[PDB]
Amino acid sequence: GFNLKVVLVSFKQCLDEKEEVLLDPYIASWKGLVRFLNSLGTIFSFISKDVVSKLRIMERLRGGPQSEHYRSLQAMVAHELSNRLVDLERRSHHPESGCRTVLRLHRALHWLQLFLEGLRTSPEDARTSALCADSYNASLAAYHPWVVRRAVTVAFCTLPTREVFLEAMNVGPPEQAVQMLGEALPFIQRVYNVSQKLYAEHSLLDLP
Ligand SMILES: CCCCCCCCCCCC(=O)OC[C@H](COP(=O)([O-])O)OC(=O)CCCCCCCCCCC
Repeated sequence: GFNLKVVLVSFKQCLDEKEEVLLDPYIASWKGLVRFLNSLGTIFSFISKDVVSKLRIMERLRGGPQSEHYRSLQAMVAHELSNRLVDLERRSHHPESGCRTVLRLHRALHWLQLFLEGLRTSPEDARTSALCADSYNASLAAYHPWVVRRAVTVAFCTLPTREVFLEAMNVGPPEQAVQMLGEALPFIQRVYNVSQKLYAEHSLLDLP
């Protein structure tokens, strides 16, 4: 009985009382997003492979000798920076740092949030190719080479309609799915904002 509503609302668990982003809950929530993306097939399932790999990087960090330093994004940043465990110019001495890894998860979260919000506010039976491509352009297209940008863009050229994506959320007919997103999306948005502010704060938005 998997449904997207539980996944989205689970993002509330990612922020504690002190507005810190907890990594374990964040990982769990992402696994739920990946399962939804996988259900879609084609381009979505393929791109989700990166997320899976990066989640496992974070799970290894969280299960290692410095585990508690990765309890929250806040703690991770303080640990890796103060101990110089993050490649600042190019990927070399710590190419899979928690900092640069979570950044890629965070960028992917941006794309997914825009896609979902785009679905929420689109007209019935809307084509979804434009929405997918624009959400991509506004999120992580800027980090891809031209030939990759072009390929992704065309990858969405023939996509199911808005209705299919909503019904895939398994929370009722389209209209109910739309209401659900209105209610649940705020939770992801909040986690994204704190994360974004954290990275902006330490000048980490362009880690290699
Ligand atoms: C609505 C959708 C929401 C989706 C949310 C999830 C989106 C995930 C974000 C995209 C993931 C991604 O860009 O990964 C790039 C990876 C990793 O690179 P890096 O970010 O670690 O530097 O680099 C690689 O993957 C390298 C291998 C690339 C092989 C591709 C072969 C096909 C090339 C054909 C184009 C010409």
